Amino acid sequence: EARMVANCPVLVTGGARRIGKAIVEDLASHGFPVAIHCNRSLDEGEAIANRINDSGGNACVVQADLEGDVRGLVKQASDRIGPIRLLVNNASLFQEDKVGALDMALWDRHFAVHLKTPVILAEDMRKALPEDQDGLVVNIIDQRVWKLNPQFFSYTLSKTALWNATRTLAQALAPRIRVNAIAPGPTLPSERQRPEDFERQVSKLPLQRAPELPEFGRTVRYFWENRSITGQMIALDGGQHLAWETPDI
Ligand SMILES: NC(=O)c1ccc[n+]([C@@H]2O[C@H](COP(=O)([O-])OP(=O)(O)OC[C@H]3O[C@@H](n4cnc5c(N)ncnc54)[C@H](OP(=O)(O)O)[C@@H]3O)[C@@H](O)[C@H]2O)c1
Repeated sequence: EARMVANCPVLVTGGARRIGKAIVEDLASHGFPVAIHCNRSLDEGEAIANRINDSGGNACVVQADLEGDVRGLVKQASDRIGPIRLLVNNASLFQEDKVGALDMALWDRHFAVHLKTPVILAEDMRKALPEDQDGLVVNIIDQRVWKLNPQFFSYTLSKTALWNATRTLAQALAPRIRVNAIAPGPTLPSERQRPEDFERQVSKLPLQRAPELPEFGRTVRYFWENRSITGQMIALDGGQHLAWETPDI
């Protein structure tokens, strides 16, 4: 076989900032060729790619709107670094809505970025990946799919759908492509979160600590390195999904 990292081109969606960037830089530093997909963060993406290449790694930037036609995205990437073998579906939209005031326009976007696009890209990767190569899809989801609540209604349904799809994609794409997932908990402040709000939330986690950014790339590599694993998720969440103390107790 030939599963050495130099022969495992990676596509990370929304890879130019924050968690996506941490994954990109971890994989690139371990010798994976990496395609950094981005949209609004082109400047950042190019900077990351330049640094990797100057350090002797292998990186490129691809640009696409994951709510438009994404049927060309895998090919943009493979044209640069070779057939995509490891797909990280990291890109996301995290907007609040609730029952009683649902806007089907925002609903549609959530399902576009978290469900439609990841499935389409997994489909496209499979079609283009040579038959003598095994592949891996890692979906970046959200710990809340393991502890359902009514907040962020359409967001939550779209992320939970991605977790459901992690199972059914794993079943559909086996044996050649494995599909696993990471469910982050509080990792970086969520735009609507001030630092104090983030720190307080973390202090309330069962483990009282946030996942460290290196854990994300380590987990992608863990899935890559242990070939008996498919259809499964690790919550890098400080135990958030196991929180249990509700007012009724
Ligand atoms: N941060 C946390 O603590 C946390 C907690 C739970 C779950 N998660 C999940 O972990 C993953 C990473 O978190 P994050 O906070 O780092 O994500 P993010 O910053 O909110 O966004 C990541 C990327 O998604 C891309 N994106 C969104 N819509 C796009 C579109 N139509 N077309 C192309 N790109 C689009 C963007 O790329 P461009 O910027 O280039 O446009 C954006 O940079 C996400 O899936 C998130 O849902 C994170």
